[PDB]
Amino acid sequence: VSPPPPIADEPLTVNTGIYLIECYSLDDKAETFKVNAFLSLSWKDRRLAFDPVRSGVRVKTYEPEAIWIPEIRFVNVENARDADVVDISVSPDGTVQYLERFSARVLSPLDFRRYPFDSQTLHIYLIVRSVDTRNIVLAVDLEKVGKNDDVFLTGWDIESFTAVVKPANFALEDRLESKLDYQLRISRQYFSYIPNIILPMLFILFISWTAFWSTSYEANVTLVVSTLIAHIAFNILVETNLPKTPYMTYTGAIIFMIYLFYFVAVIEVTVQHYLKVESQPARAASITRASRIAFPVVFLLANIILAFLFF
Amino acid sequence: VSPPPPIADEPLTVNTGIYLIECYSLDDKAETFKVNAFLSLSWKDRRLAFDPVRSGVRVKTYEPEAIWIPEIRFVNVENARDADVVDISVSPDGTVQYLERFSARVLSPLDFRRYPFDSQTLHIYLIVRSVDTRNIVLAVDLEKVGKNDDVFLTGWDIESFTAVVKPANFALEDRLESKLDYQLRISRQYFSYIPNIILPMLFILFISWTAFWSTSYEANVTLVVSTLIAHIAFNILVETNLPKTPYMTYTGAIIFMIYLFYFVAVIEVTVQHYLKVESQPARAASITRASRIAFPVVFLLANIILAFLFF
Amino acid sequence: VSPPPPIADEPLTVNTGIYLIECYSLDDKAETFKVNAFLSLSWKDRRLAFDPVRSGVRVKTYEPEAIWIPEIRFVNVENARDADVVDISVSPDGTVQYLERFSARVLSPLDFRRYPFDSQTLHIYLIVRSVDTRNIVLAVDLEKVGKNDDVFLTGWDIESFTAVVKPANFALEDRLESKLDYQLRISRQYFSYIPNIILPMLFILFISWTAFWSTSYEANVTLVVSTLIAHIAFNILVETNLPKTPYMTYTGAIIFMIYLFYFVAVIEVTVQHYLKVESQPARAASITRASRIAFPVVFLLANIILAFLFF
Amino acid sequence: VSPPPPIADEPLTVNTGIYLIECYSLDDKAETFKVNAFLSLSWKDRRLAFDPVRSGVRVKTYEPEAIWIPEIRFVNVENARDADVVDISVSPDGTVQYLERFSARVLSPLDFRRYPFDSQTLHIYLIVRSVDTRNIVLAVDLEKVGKNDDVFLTGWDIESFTAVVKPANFALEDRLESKLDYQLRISRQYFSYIPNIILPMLFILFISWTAFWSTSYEANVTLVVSTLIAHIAFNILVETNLPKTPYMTYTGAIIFMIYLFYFVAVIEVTVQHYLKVESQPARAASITRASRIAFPVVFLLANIILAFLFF
Amino acid sequence: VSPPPPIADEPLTVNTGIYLIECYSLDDKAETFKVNAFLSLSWKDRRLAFDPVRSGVRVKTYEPEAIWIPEIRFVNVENARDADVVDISVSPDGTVQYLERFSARVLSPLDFRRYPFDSQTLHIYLIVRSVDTRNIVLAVDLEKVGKNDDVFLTGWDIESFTAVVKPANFALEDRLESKLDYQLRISRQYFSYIPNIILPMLFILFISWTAFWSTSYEANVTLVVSTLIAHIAFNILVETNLPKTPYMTYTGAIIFMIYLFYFVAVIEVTVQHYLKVESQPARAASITRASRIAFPVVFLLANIILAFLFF
Repeated sequence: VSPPPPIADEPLTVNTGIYLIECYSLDDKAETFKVNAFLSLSWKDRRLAFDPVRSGVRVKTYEPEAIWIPEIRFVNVENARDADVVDISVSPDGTVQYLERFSARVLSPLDFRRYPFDSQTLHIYLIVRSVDTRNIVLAVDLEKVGKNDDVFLTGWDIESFTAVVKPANFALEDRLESKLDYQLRISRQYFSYIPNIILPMLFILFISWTAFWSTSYEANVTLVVSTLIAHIAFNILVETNLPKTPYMTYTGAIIFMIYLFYFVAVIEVTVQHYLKVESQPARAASITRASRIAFPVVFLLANIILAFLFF
Repeated sequence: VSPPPPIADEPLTVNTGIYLIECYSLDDKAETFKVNAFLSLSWKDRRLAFDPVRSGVRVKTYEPEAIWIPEIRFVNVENARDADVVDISVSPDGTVQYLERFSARVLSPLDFRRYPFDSQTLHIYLIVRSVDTRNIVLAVDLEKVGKNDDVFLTGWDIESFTAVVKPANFALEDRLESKLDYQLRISRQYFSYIPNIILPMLFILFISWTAFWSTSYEANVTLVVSTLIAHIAFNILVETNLPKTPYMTYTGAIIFMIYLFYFVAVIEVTVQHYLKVESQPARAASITRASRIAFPVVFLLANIILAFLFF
Repeated sequence: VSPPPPIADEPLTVNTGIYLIECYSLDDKAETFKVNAFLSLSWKDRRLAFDPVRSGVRVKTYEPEAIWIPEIRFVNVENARDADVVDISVSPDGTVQYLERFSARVLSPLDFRRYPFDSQTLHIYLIVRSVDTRNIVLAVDLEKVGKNDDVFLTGWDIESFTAVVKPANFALEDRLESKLDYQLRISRQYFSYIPNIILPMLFILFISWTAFWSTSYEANVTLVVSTLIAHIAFNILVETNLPKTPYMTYTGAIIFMIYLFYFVAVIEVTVQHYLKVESQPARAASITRASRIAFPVVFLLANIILAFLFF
Repeated sequence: VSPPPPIADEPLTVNTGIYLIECYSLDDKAETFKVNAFLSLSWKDRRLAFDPVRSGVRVKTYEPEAIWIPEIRFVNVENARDADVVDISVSPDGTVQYLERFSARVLSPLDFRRYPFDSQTLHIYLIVRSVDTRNIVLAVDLEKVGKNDDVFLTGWDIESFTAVVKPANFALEDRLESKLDYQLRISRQYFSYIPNIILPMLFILFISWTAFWSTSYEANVTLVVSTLIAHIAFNILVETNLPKTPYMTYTGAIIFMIYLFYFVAVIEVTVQHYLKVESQPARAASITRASRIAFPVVFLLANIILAFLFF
Repeated sequence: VSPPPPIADEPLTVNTGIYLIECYSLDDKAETFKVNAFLSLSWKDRRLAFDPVRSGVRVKTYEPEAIWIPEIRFVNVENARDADVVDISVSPDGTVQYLERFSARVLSPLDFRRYPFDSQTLHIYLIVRSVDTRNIVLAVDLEKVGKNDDVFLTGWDIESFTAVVKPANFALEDRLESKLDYQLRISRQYFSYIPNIILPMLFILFISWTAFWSTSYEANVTLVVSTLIAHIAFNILVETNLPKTPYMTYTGAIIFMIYLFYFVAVIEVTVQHYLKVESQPARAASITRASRIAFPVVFLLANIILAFLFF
């Protein structure tokens, strides 16, 4: 019921820990992710200390209403964290060990520039409100911070679950207090995105490049334009995988460059035809012969420039 | 338990403030957006005033049930806001400082005409119901209205968070009262919409225009019609980004104009062929040669007209 | 707590009113729509009447549990409405003024035959269960039925919000009682549907009709078949706007007719080619020349027939 | 309160009835359907019998808590039904008449083989748990089973609402008891599925068959392959209507056969070309001339065979 | 009330059982599934034992509050299950028989590698928290574990509902306890996936292979490229069925191989044309003639390699 009284001006330290059981629903559209984990809280309350002789046992189990529990909340969540309390154990010195199982949709922005090689830092912000009697400060108990052997992260590599040990206070409210940040560093796995996205998109463009080894303007127009259609269609096919970003992404820049190369390939084919029809087939043949190397070289070069710009 | 009594006929002033922590799920289809913010309320209640010497402390903390709190509600929300109280502090003169954290889906119409340069005014309407003893009026505390330094609005520029200082009363109910409006002026960022939507859609049309530099009717039909298909496919590709509006938008007018240009390009190619087959190749060559300039010129001109009409 | 006793056998009249604040989620698939509105109830209870001098105030505010409130329910809703009470005010004569804010998904069938010119009648059925002590009858207070100046209905014209003043009793239950119907007559806005749906779909078909002014079978096959593809693609593009109806709609009949015209156009092109190859170019030329008028004429005629059949 | 005592060993008979008011959300994907209906329960309790002379009235109205009500539940629901009680009336002999309004998602498998002519049997399984004091058995009161005149079933014909009078006991639990089944036999309406799905899909294939009346290999390749594309596109267009079934459906078999016919048509066109180029234009002409009849004939036969196999 | 006291140090055994009534919402995207089942709990409480002679009846029915009930929770659920209790019966020896109906979204990872032949193990983890007075251990009662005769799993074969008899303790919390696992082994049905996905996808590729029996470079380019488009379109058509996996799946590898074969087929056609134009038609004819066998052989071989690698 009542908060524990402070022996001195020192604030009450609440040790926190999150044991990630499962992470489901990775909505790349809303930049939200659902989490199911264990939340552990540890704090010393002299009020519940006892002697083990007269009490008999070494541990005392209470119900959430029977004792005082700090109001711990999550900052970046869609709605209040659904709470299922598991156990409350008090040690002889009065140290309370709280454990609850929770599940909540977390708001965590994602940077899609480096996609599909991008690395992300998922954040889970813990916060506590200090009362008039008593101030409450949060701490991280590394022994209660962990991820299970059955942690499944399909498509990502879990780099580090290391929570922010020094989490700066958010000056939003009138009274500033330290909000314990939980940084989960992950890196995207890409073994599929090449054979499923990049490679076939390169194949269609290379097919368009066969117009440099032909003289029939009709066949060349069919090649370039029909391949352009195939490219659009393929983009429609993979649209789900690609991200709808208001900023420029690496992938998006490659796509744009491919569109430019289709335009230039059209220009080339048209010029070659015009020169042949205007009775100068020597120039037409020279341009086409040059394009056979120029296009792949310029493409590979611009890809190195792009890669350099983004990485 | 009871409303504060007025010393004179003057109404009770409730100072309001909203500190926007995070804005997620910006559904352009339903024209709704989810918000997570702090709501602060400030009002003077003489009933809770005290002397700080005999009471000892300078501030007095109460629970929501213990004291009277004005019934503040949001007008344009899908459903009732999340009700999580953070703190209630009473100063020696009796001034109550209320703070709560809420999360709610806000209903706010969006004008998509100027898209993708469109600017929007997001509205958050605050309202209070006046009691029999004393009427209650709302006010804006500019010191408690703010956005954090890390608030990032992906895809938008935040122009002004300036809430309506003079919010007209909504004559909806039987008793009219001032409803405090919160205008958030934002402007769309477009650094991506050109390379991802406009530019490739211009490329496909320009490809269709190469039929003016060819004489093979077969190749020209393939160029124009196949490019038309590529255009439809590309629209399907970007369909998600484009808005389903029941009124005419700037983008939609450009799209329609592109469809018209494909039709006219077909007409040209057909006429050229007919004149050649109908033994007048001088006219055919003159029309095609003219079209080489006419089409781009007329396009850029009509585009300037469109821009002028919408801006 | 207890129902007001009737002074005579007359039933208790509950005056109702619905103030539609916002209407979101217009599901064309389920024929359901979500509504957010104010519900006002007014009825006279002598038990709560008082004198304003000895009582001091002119209005008396109660809590929902403190007094009797009629059990008002909605018939055509997915589930029970959102129950958020706003205010309860009692006038000196005992007249109770109840106000609540609700949000619920309403079930209302939609007729898509006349689409996209279709007019609809949205229904909201109010119902009350009469108790043994005194029967309760519903009435409409036209002064409390209204829509705000900020009422947004994007794409529709609100014809009449006139609720059914004489709503017949539904003989479903064992005891029949009058259920207050709320008819919202609306008519679809089409300022976009011509330039966004009809016109480009007509353009593609007309492009297919250019095969009648050409003799090259290859170019004609490309024109007709490729335009047919463009037609399918365009339908996919506009798919969201068109309705998935199990009955035949006007738009759907037009679409089917367009498919038929593509088939016939194929037949024509094939016949013309066969006659030319089978050494009778006079007949081929006569058929093609006739088709140049026959196709548009028959189309416009059948279009007039369709319009007549549906309107 | 307590259950009514049996005069003899006979079980308590609870007469049931369901009045289907509206049926919304027909998810053919999840094979679930939402229902909103009235549930009526009737049973004789001597404990509540009275004389109408000393009591004055002929009917006695109670509240659900005041008297005993059997625990009736639904078997095939996603989650527990909506519980809104309408009326409880007791006759002088003690016969209780219970009426409640409910809304619940019913889980009911659908057989899509005969689609789009398929007939379905929707099931609603009622169940009651027998207590130690007296066993409870369910019965069907045909007078309380009905569907309103405003029952709307868009796209289906309601064959019979006849609930299972002899519903076999589910040996699921340890104690087997009869579970009252409610069979709703419906048949699909198809006046739209032919002009919207079948007919245009036949048109595209017939267009592919025009390659048998031409000798230009280029035009034939364009015809067959481009029509194949048009076929895929049309399937994408109607994809929503067609079902994603893990077993073989009639429609799915037709679709597969059409794909085979496109493959064979390709073979024919290629062979014809090869024979002509390999200086045997005689074989090519005989095969093509035969195919002109063979393809439609074989198609119609295989179509009758399919119909016979499925019906 | 209070937990039952142990006669000796042995822990309290709670026998569990889950009777799966219905399984809806099989989200292959989120790898979650919704379940509706009965949960039965059985445990002996000496405190409630009675003699059936003095009490009269053989069974005693209690309310959940009246007696002690173990706190059973699910590990891998989105949120706490729906809690609707059905019955609580106590036998004369004191053995309590608890039955509740629940509905909850279960988190279960799915392995899509072997798709569409893949087999899955759905997991439902039961857990109980031991109190200070007496430790509680869970057990599985197979007589209360079952699935109804009307259990519907459209598209899957239910192999075994056998729960983990020896479920290892999860060392997540501070105090390790055995968590009863419920393994539901299922295998995917594929009688449709061949005629609906594989077969037509093979048909289009085989159509591309007809370019090896033709010499017209124009027709071959049309064949290969247009079939490539048809392939992309078909993937778009079936996109819903295929899984968006971040790892390499068997199906995904087949798809990639098909894309490679389209690229190689393009190369072949181009080489053949180049050799013919460069005045060496003997080599061109030899390559084409070889490809006619090489392509199917290499395809079938690599397909056998893939099957072997995944199975």
